[PDB]
Order: sequence, then C-alpha cells, then structure tokens
Amino acid sequence: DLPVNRFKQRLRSGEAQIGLWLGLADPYCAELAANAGFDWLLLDGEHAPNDLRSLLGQLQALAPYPGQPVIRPVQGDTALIKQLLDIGAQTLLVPMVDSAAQAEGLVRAVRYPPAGVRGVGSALARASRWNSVAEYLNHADEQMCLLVQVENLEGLANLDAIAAVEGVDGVFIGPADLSAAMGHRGNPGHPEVQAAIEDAIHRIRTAGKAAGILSADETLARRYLELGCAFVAVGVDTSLLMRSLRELAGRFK
Amino acid sequence: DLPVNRFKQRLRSGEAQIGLWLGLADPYCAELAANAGFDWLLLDGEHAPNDLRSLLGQLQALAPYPGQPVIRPVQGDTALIKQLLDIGAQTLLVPMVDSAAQAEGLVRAVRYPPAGVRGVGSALARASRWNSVAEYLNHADEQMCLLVQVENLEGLANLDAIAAVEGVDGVFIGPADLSAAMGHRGNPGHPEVQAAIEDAIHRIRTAGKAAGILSADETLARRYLELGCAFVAVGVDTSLLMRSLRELAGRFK
Amino acid sequence: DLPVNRFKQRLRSGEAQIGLWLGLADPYCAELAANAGFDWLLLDGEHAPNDLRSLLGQLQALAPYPGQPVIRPVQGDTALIKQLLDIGAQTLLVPMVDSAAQAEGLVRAVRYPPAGVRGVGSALARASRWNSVAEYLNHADEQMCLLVQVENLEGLANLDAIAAVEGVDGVFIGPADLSAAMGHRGNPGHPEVQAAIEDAIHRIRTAGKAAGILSADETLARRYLELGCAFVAVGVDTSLLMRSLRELAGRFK
Amino acid sequence: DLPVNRFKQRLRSGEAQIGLWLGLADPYCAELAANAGFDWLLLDGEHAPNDLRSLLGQLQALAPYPGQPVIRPVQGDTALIKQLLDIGAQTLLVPMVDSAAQAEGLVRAVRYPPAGVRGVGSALARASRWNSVAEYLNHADEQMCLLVQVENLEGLANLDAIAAVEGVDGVFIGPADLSAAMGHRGNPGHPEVQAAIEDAIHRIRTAGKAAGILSADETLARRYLELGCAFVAVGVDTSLLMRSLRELAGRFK
Amino acid sequence: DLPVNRFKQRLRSGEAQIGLWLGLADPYCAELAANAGFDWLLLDGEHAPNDLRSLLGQLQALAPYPGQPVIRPVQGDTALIKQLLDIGAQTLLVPMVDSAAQAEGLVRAVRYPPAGVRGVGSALARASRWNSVAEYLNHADEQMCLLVQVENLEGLANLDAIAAVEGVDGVFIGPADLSAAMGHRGNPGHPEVQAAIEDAIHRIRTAGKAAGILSADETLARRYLELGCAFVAVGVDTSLLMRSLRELAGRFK
Amino acid sequence: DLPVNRFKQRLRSGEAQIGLWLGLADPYCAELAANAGFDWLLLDGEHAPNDLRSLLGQLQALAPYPGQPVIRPVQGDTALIKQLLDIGAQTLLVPMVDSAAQAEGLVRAVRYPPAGVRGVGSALARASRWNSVAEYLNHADEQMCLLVQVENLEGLANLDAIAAVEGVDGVFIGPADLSAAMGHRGNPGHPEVQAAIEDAIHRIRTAGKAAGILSADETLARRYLELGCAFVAVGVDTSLLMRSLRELAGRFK
Repeated sequence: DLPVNRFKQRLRSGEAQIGLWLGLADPYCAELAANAGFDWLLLDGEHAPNDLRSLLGQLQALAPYPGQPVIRPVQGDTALIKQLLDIGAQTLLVPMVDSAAQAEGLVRAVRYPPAGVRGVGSALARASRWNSVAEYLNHADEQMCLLVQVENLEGLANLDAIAAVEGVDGVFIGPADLSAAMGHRGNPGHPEVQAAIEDAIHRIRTAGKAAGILSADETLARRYLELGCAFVAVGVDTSLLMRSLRELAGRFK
Repeated sequence: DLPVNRFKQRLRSGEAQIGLWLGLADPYCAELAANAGFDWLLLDGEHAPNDLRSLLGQLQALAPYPGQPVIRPVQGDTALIKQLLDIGAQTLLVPMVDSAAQAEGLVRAVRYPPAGVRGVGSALARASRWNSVAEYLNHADEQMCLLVQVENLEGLANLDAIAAVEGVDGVFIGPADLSAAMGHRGNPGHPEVQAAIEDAIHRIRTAGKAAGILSADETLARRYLELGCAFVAVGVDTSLLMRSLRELAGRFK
Repeated sequence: DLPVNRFKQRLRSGEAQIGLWLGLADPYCAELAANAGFDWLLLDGEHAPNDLRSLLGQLQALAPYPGQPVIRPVQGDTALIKQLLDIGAQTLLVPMVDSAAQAEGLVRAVRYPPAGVRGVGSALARASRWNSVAEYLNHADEQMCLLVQVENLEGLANLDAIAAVEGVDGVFIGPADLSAAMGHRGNPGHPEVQAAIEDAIHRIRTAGKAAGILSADETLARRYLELGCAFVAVGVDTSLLMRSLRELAGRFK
Repeated sequence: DLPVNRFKQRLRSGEAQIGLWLGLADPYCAELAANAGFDWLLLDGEHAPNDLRSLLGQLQALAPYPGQPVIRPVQGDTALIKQLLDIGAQTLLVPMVDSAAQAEGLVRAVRYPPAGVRGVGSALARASRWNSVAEYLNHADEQMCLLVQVENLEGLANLDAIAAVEGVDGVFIGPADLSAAMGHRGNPGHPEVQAAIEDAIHRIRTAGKAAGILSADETLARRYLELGCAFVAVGVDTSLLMRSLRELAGRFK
Repeated sequence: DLPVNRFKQRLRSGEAQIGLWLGLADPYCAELAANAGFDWLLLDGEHAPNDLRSLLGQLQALAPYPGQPVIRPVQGDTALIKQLLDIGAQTLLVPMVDSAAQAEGLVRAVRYPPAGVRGVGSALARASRWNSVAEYLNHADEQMCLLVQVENLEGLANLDAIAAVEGVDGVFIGPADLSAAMGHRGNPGHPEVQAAIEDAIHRIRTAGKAAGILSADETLARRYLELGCAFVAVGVDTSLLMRSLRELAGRFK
Repeated sequence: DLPVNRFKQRLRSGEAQIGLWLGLADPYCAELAANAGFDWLLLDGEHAPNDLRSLLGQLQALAPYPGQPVIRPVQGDTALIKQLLDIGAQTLLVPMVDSAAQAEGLVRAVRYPPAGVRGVGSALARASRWNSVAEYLNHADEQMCLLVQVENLEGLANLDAIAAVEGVDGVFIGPADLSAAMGHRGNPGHPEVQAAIEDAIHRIRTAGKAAGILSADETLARRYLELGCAFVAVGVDTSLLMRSLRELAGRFK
C-alpha cells in the first residue's frame, strides 16, 4: 500500500495550498508546526541547520498530521536527492535550477530506470517501509513531485524551457534571491522585482505548471494567491517566533 | 573570577524582571528566545522534555546574552539539584514546596558544608569552569539564588513561614496547580483564585522576599506587576509559537 | 479534540490485544516495529536504555500507525510519571507494585488535583498538543490507563487487594521477576511458578480487571490467551533480532 | 601498532567471508549485529540514514567483536572518503563505479602522497588513534582495502578494465541496480540477469580480484559462494527484523 | 560466554590498579582516554553531565581497550543501579555510603533474587548481550563488583562495619568531601584529614577489602599506593585537559 | 547590530593571534578550550568528525568567551560554505586552494549578489539572529574573513597570485600536506619544507596579507611568529589531551 502524495494531487486541483516554512530543524519544534493546520510544510535543508537524520526525525513527527511535507535540499545533487527519497520524501524543492537541461536531470534523479537514474536500495529504507510496500519499484515514480526554484537571472531567462520540462510539476520563485540578483537586495517589494514575479507567475501557468512562492508579508502573499499561484508559503517559523518574542518583551520594557 | 548572579542582584533592587518560559527543550530553539530581550529565561525541567544534557546545551546557548537563566527541576531532589549546580545553574525554581522545613532542606542542598550538604565535586564541572574559578569553594553559596514554588493549598497556608526561611530569596506562585488544588481546574480567572493569588503576593512582599508568578495573560501579568511582583514571566515559548502558527493558517484557510 | 485511548477501550471489549516489547530504544528502530501490525507496543524504560527524550522520539515515530503505545517507567515514581504523561503517554505499566496502598498512590499520580497529585503544565506539553486540545484539563483523567506489575511474593500476597483498587485497569504478571522471587530464577516454566500465574490470572479476572503477561515462548503465550488474558506481549524486539541474526550466521558457518 | 585489516587479509587467503548488511543506523542496534557471528558487517551510508557521526558510533560499538566493518559511502567523493578514513574505516565499498579511471581515482583517494591524494591530518583522527599508532603515515596504505560496486550497464561494459586496476581488491555486483539497468527492474531472478552476474563473477576471478555480492535469498547466496565469491552478504538487518516481527504478529492475529 | 569482570580479578590479585577519572561525558572524548594505558576508567555519573545513554556510549567506546570501566551513579538508588547493571556495567562506585545497613542494601541491589532485589529483565539488556550469554542469570552475581564511597563523618565512624559487609568488595575514600565534613573544606592536605585517611586505609585492608582513593597530586598518589591501596585514580581528564590548554596559551601570551 | 569580526580586525593590526585547533567535535569538550585564553579557536570540519550541527553547537559554546572561532570546511564547496555562513561563521579556513581562479570563486561564495553568489536566506539563519540584525544583507560581506590553505606544489607556485586576490585576507600554510607533497611525508622539519614555508611567509606578507600556520612544536611555532605570521596555531586539543593522559599513565606503570 504505497503512500499517496496528496500535495501532488492538490497541485492539479483548483484550490491553492497554504504552506509554512520550517527552519527550527528539530523534531519536537516541528511537531508544533504540524498542529497549526497548514496544507504543506517545507523542511529547509538549504538555509536551516538540517541534516539527513534531523530531516528524518521531522518526517516522523509530521506524519500523523494533515500537512504535507516538502524538503528543500541544499542543492540538486543526485546523491543527496537519493538519500532524501530513501527516508520517505515524495516532494522536493530543488534550489538554483538555472536551465532546462539541469531540470531534466533532476527528473531522472527521482525516477527508477528505465525512466531515470535513481538508485535501487528501497528495501533498506523508510520509503518502502523496509519492503513492506508491495510493488514499490513499479509505482514509486508515480508519487514523486519535483519542484524547481528559479532565483536568478539565468533561470528567469530560461523560465519557459524549465517550466516546459516533462516531470517538473511546479516552479518556485524565491523573491529573496531574485531581488538580490536584480540589484534590489533586501527589497522584494520594489516594482521592478514585483513585475518580474508577476510575469514569471504568468509564464509558469501558461506552461500548465504550478507556481509557488514564499512571502512572510501576508498582503504580498495574498497578491500571489490572487494571481494564481498553486502553492504559497505564508510564513517562516523562526521569524514568527523571533518577532513574537521580541514584541512580547518590548511590551514590558 | 566567580560568575556574578545578576538575577539575584536585580531582585534586591526595586526593578522587576520580565521573564519568558522555555519549553522547546532545544539549545537552538532556545537561542532565539535568548535573542528576544528578556530579563530571565525559565528552562523548564518539570513539564518540558528536558534532561541534564539538554539543560546544559541550553545554558551554553544563552550565556552570551543579557537574559539570566533559571532552571526548574522536576522535583526538589538533592541528587538532581546537585547535578544542576554542577552544570552551572545558579538560580533554581524548586516546585511543590509545601512547608518551611522543606524549604530549609533545599537551602542546605545548595550550600557547601558547614552551612549545607552540597557535595564537593565542583572542580571537574562547569560551575567552577573546571577549577578555573579561584576560591569557588569559599564563595559559591553567595551566588546561589533559591526560588520556591507554592502551587497547592498547603503551601499557601504555610506561605508566611516558607517566605521567612533564611536563604529563600523568592517565592513563586503557580496559578495552574493552585487553581486545580482549589477546584477551579482550568479556571484561574475565577475570583476565588485571583483573591488567593493577590493575598499570596502581598504576604510574600511583607516577608521582605521576592514574589514571582507566570501569566500568559498580559492584562493579568500587568496586575501582578502593579501589585509588586519582583519577577514575572509574561509568556511561554511553546504557546506563543503554537498560537502564532494557528492564527496565521486561519487567515488563509 | 482529545486523543482517545483505544487501548483502554479494547481492554473492556471481548478481544485480547497482542503486543510487542520495544527495547531497541531508538525512534528509527521503533518505526519498523510500528509497521509490524501489533495491537500495542511496549516502550520499556526499566530494562532498556531509554530516557524521557528517547521515549518521546519513539512516541512520535509510532503515532501514525495503529498499534497503541504503552510506556513502562523504571519505577512508579510520581515525578517521573508526570513527565511521561506530559510527553503524551496515556497507558503506563508500573513495575514492582507490591501493595494496594502503593497502587492507590499510582492512581493519584495519573490524576489531576483535586482528586490526584499530577502536576498541571498542560499548555507547555505534547499531551495537550500545546493547548490545541479544548478543555484538556477537564477530560485528561478519563483517558489515562494505569497497569500495575505484580512480580514478587508480597505483590502476590496482596494481589486481590491490588486488583480491587479503583483506577487499576489492569494487572500485569512478570514471570521473570516472579520466577526469581519464588526460587526458580531463570525457570519460569517451573510448575510452582506456572501454578501461581494461572491462579493470578483467575483472581485478576474475577475482580473485573484485565490480566496481562509477557511470554517470548509462543505456546506459553497461547495458553495465557486461553486463560483469558486481556493483553499479552508475544515478543521482544531485541530477542527476535539477536536470534534471527545469529541463526542466519550459523547457517553459513 | 597499526590496526591490521583482517577482512583484506582473508580476501587474499582461500576463505570466503560471510557478511550482514547494517541499515538500522544506530550504535546500539549495530552492537546486537556484532554479536551475531558474521565475518563482516556493511555499514550502509548510501541507502540508510547514516551520517559521519553515526558511522563513527557504529564503528566504536563494533570494535570489540570479530566482525570486520565495511563502510559504503553515499558516493565515491574524495572529501567524504577522506572523512571516513580519518574516523578509522579501513575497508570501503564505493557505489556507482563505472570506469577504470574512476576506480583509479578511488585508489589514490585512499593513499597518502606520493602514492595518493589522501589529506594528511592523522594526528587529529581516530585512524591513528590520535597519534598513538607509531609510524601510521608510513604504513596506513598497506591496510586500506578498496571495494568497488559494478551496478549498471556502463560499469558492466568496463568490468575488465575496472578489475584490472591495481589497488581494487574486490568487485561487488549489485543485483538490484544491475537488474534494473538491464530492463528487468525488480526481477533479478531473470536468466539474463543471472547469466550476467555469473559471467561477471568469473571475469573478476580471472582478473585475480575478489568477487562480492549481496543475496537475501539463502539458496542463491550458497550458489554465489559455490561460484567462488570471496565476500557475500546473506541478509539485511532491517529486512530480517521487519520480517520476523510481522510474521510473529500474523501468528497471533 | 559470560563477560568476566577483570577489574574485580585484578582487585583480588596483589597488584594495584591505576585509574583515570572521566568527566568529559562523550564517547569520542572517552575513547582517547581508553588509548592512554590506564588500568581503570571512572565514568563519573555523579558530578559530570552524564546520563544513562551517554554512559552506554562510553562503555561501547571503551570496550576494545584494556582499561576497565567503573561507573559512579549520582546516588545509590536502586532503580538507577538496575539500569546501570543492564547496560553492562559490572563495577559500580556508589557515593555517600554512611552505614552497614545501607551497604548491605547496595549488595542486594546488585544481586538477583533470592539473594537480592535486582530486577530481572536481562534478555532485553546489553549485560546478557540480549540473551546471547547462556545461563547469565545463574552467574551474573559472581561478576558484580561493588565499591562504596566513605566521605563524611557518619561513614567514617561506621567504616569498620561497612567494610565488613559481605559483598562490599572495596571501600573508596573521597578526600574532598571528607575534608569538608571534618571542618577543612578545600584543605585536604591538612594533617587531621591525612591522618584520618591513612587510618581509614589501614582499617579497610585489615578487613580484607580493597582501599581506594583519588589523588590528582602525583606524590600523594604514590604514598597511597605504597600504603596499600588496591585501586588509585591519579588524574581527572577535564583537569588535565584544562590545565594543559591554559598553560600552552600562557607560554605564548 | 551586525556582529563585528574581531579576528578580521586584529589581522589588520600589528599584533599576532595565537590559536588552538579543536578536533574533539563536542560542545562540552569545546567549552573547556574556550576557557583556556586563546585568541582564536579552529573548529575543524575537515579532519575531525564534525558536521554542520556539531559545528553550530560548538559556536554556541564558544560565543561567551574572548577567543574568536574559525571554521575549516572539509572542502571549498559553495553549498557547504553557504551552510556555514548561515549558522553564523564569519571566518573560514578553506583547504586545498591551488589557484587565483579558485580563490576568486571562494570570495564570491561568501559575498551577497551583486558582488557574490551566496544564497540569500538570512531571515531563517543565526547569522542575522533570525532577522534581529538590522539591514544584515547590506553589511554581511563587511565582516566576512576568508583564509585560504595553500598546501601543495600547485598552490605554492600560484601563491603570489592567490595572495593577490582581493578578498583573501590570509593565506594559511599546512605543513603536513605540504610536507607530503614535497616528498617528506611526516617530516615537516625537513629543510626543503622549512625553506619552502619561510619563503611562503615572506611572499604572503609582501602582498599585504596575513600569513598563518599550525605547529604543535612550540619552538617551531616561535620561529613562525618571529618570521611575521599574523595567526599561528600552537596546539591541537586532541594531541594535548592524548599526550597528557599517556604520559600520566606511564609515570605509574
């Protein structure tokens, strides 16, 4: 009984999915996030102090709750992706995808041969529940969801080719990196950046793929939802906690 | 150069100290809290999944920041107090203190002979920074700050005599347990419990000691500060995050 | 939405519940067992190298699966029980219960005041999902399941009184401890030990309580099931693994 | 007194070595396996949730026993192999070895200069026992044992070149990856795959190198030993534990 | 094949055993000490930040080397002693032993019934190698070695009775606590303390038991060995590390 | 208030900085070293069993003390460097830097766009204290300090070019690898290596950059300081501990 990837399902549905960014890098701190009611949670392996085993611990904490886990590897390395797939991850958000050719390789990385180059060691890992899931090899590709991050000028230039790649379910726009690449580091609200984001969202959707984004700014997140983004992250756990703590302290000092 | 206990100092001054409760039990999750500007942080060893090594991890993380660490052991056991002193804790919040005789024993547990029964083993622990602190054995008692929790109806009856035990610097009022003990479980706003809490605060102050309380309710905390409490916790890190997370999701679902 | 204790429910039903003993003391090794199909899993804090934090990880790994977790503390200590309850455990197997008065104290240990002495800290703990559960304090007592171990001569003498204690849902017989107590250390199959166990099961059942036992021996486990035991543990994860591995090696050497 | 690699020695002797695959990724779960009686134990860093620190813990747990540890890195990366060498691993099973040139790079990666490119930092590492081993730098190469995995079509085509490389002590055949590569994913029993495997074993032996394989099927493993395989793994710890537990449950449900 | 307690063996031979105190509380830091050449290593569970899981890791790290491990629990608690025995510790140094009645209880705690009160759960524990050791229950007592610390005035007065207790293999003198108890806190060199220590050593030996002590001062440690101490600890790893590091800095500052 | 890199400051002053190498890979073992009085501490991610999370723990332990932390990654990989920058490291010692082109790339790895290629994810990271540091993005580059290791013949040939690179504050000479590269493995004292080192220190200094080196030999370290090295490491923590222990043991055996 192969686990169904509900996040991949809803990407093709009409309704958008609201997400939370998890950077606390702890299974206990993560179980709290699983209780908040988000449709999906992003375990960040690129900018938070996460390793394979702590990602494994967070996957265990999240499993009972409705929110769907998405893992962002530090880079789109084949060996790292292979390890993330074996611990049970079915949706990956790969950063720094600059070209269609790079994206085509990422699709092969998540597929068993003939379709791909994913190594076969499923029996030993959580992904097949240690060979409990019958016919895992024949159907695992069906439940993988690949999301690519476009965050620099070259990726923006190749956006139409990257979104076109077969197997790329979604294209994620990282306003933080894109803004800095465009010369407005730390100012994603700038109209030049906003226009690029709005144009990027349109190009992704006409290719038939889901557009995704992260905004701690809620009104800005509402704008991205209005423009048709399929998956949107509306907060960061470390930032929400850090702001809440300092404001609570500020009220009494 | 024996570390000076600033929390113990500020207690004797006229300024109250604003605090935060730490139940995330992770040195990393704990360092955000240390960055929020509080006067003291409560490492909770009674109701959070902490242990001797996680409490040590959190003490290492907080040390560079202004906030003062206070540790609440699961119970006023002597072996446990010993191990917390060795890792460097200088302020303790001992729970379930019901009688002056009991508080007398706890004073002896934080003091070296002849004034107490604390074991001589400091030289190999962090408290002496591995025997770097000169004359630690002759001065350590002066930097220990013992805080007792009155949380039931025996301790409330015996509060005047508990506060008068020499070496009890502060008496802390746990409204949750106190409410339950009074038959208002989950109902600390009940005026029977508020009447007990205020009377308790006045009696501690008249004994010349420091009155402490925790209240996640900011109007109620403000009142406890207006009544003269020397140390008031104004939040719990788990609750602020759990709250912030579930309100954010609701603004989109 | 308070978690319902399904183990407690089925104890009152006609069907016996099949269990496995977990001594591997790791969240990853424990998730394999959660996949095995047992009705309940015993997380052993007495004879396995478990602490509060490792028990917490195993509870998180087990949660998605059907099997119900039972935690066995190293002893029936009040403060330890409070910690196990706060991390989310609802069924406890307390070892070395020798007298009705001790069993009566254990019932208070799992109940909130006024009725009991369980410390109140639900907002900070996993048991309430950090206060996500509405009115957790007013209904937590209903879902606690307390099981006591009778494993020596005195407990056997007071067996009728121990099972009579209100709040003692089940009485577990420990053949290894009982065998040694009776002068047949390492020989629980001895008829004097076996005669006591059959007598013990009958006395527990006429008191209206559930009788439990652990037998790695499968024919012996069937006999205990035949005698009406409500919960029987049929294996130990360490014994099964150690035995499979050396038998596999012996076949090739 | 430099540690002698008995796995490497026995390979040069007539005797075959019986092995077990370790995917539980814990020092405690690993020490049980060290008690089972195997000639060698495969600490899997490719498909099991292992990092550098967990492999080190497993090496320390393993050391008292006769079984020899073999580590499989996630990939044959020079920096990772250097880290594995410094924690004390002397035998490596490197996956995805496709060409003789790549096999040469791995041989040099385990050799100190001039012979190789292994970085010098032994005084700081367990490999030299923190410089307790006299003239470790002059004799370490002698006890390194390099094993390469041939697991795809390109590696099979270059098998004669790979086995010919000096310093490649053994060639390991991965039936799972090779079977998928040949158009028989999940069907290694197919005669095409079995013929390819037996031909590969013969060529490895005619090249003078040890041929190795993994077979959970016990009859198939005996055939591989009968064909002259020097190192054969006859089980996987996660598979054996998972199988025993669910079958034990089935006997009672 | 039951593990033999070699520390107890050398204790019964004529030669003294040289020991080192381990307070770094990490398996990696402990393996360095095992490589140093000491007869015994003291894993300090009383004044160092050690728990059950970290003591287990240190036991695993030390096992290959000649030095024998001795564990000192934080207190002579029965539940704690049982857990320490199950993880495989065979020699315990119990602090704060004041009377023969207490020492007799400690002997029973390390003995299986009928003789003692040690709980039976060895099949699940490392002590029996998870039931690999045949008839462990019938011979485990033979390999237990119990050492008691005499460190206060009441213990000194009852020294003859304590040493007389059957099952008390050795009596350990704690100079720091005894000196503080005698009114010379921080002044163990005072002749009154030294006269009491040398008299105590004589009384222990005249009872036929091994006399033990810790002396970082090397000339004083030689005196204790010449006076007949069977086991003497000549250093503390944290003190040796801290002293070497600060002196090296001073040579360049 | 962005943390100022005081290590980078003192490099531009006349005064040399005395350092210690940390390979114990534990936050607790690291805090002892933090107490020793060194100007800088090297957390070695190349030759000690350190990962990102253990390096973060040591930074938390190190922060309260004066010594400035320097991290050496296992290799100069861009994605790895991004992870070290986000956990708060401001000084990096990058191994195996052979050419100006490679050094220029490392300068980009540590600078935010436009100047560099460092990924922007600071809100989630300790480097900005989870966005407590105001306008961290505009000043982060200002406090980064890049130190390059020249440790082989190719690096030595391009040394003047490598030191000339803008943004390379210092060039570190690794005698152990350079010794082996020159055919004198294990013999850094050989005059050919020493002639190469002394020539290198001069060429590095004429470029205006800081010259750095590690020598456990104290008289050799004095010569390196006399020759004008700005940062010199005078010891290794594992070596000092291993030496103290075995020498203490030898005195009694």
